[PDB]
Amino acid sequence: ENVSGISAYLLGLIIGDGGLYKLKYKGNRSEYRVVITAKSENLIKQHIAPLMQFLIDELNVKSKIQIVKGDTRYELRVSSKKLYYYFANMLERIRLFNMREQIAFIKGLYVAEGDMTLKRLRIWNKNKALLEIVSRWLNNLGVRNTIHLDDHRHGVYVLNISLRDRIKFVHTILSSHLNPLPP
DNA sequence: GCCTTGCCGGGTAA
DNA sequence: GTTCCGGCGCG
DNA sequence: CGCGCCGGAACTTACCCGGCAAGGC
Ligand SMILES: [Mn+2]
Ligand SMILES: [Mn+2]
Repeated sequence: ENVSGISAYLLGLIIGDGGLYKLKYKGNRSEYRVVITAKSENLIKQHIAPLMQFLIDELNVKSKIQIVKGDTRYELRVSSKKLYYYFANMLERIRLFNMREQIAFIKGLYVAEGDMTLKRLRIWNKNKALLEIVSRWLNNLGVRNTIHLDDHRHGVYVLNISLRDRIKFVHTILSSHLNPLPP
């Protein structure tokens, strides 16, 4: 499914570079936000927004894509209870992703939290449990890898992909024509 | 000698 | 990345 | 009166980048 592939790719960006927020305001007001942040205004308008719009359209979600200018980065934001629970639930059953979803989700996550030079192959995150899930998926794909505590200051773990499988990983996960192609 | 990777600090893009 | 602010609509 | 969609933007750090050097072959 095109929809499931795209969803999974977005979830990787969201988990990596944004978030899912259930906000409570005065007085009894609420808001449900789906967010991806990024330094480049173009990357958001030209690569991400179209992907999100499409999804919003397939799900018949009524909200709009807001792009907000912040002091340090741009924010792509969708305010929508439906979309919020769409992704929140998708995340809960992450261990049940098929292979299309695993591949897409890793692509998005790498685009968000990865070594973009590609000189090394690395994914940082404080959530070890999440990295271990990606570790198992990668192993099943024949991409060897390890997980260590990289940043002792803040508790950040890195998942190191072995250069031995550089080609396997790059051609298989990053350059996959089956899902949204990375930047 | 050349690569791979564990560990690290800088500071900004989250 | 996360969570405040002050708006608005709608049953 | 109770909630959920817009539009901003202040407020801290968790990411990414790139060096070093120990260890493998
Ligand atoms: Mn992150
Ligand atoms: Mn990023």
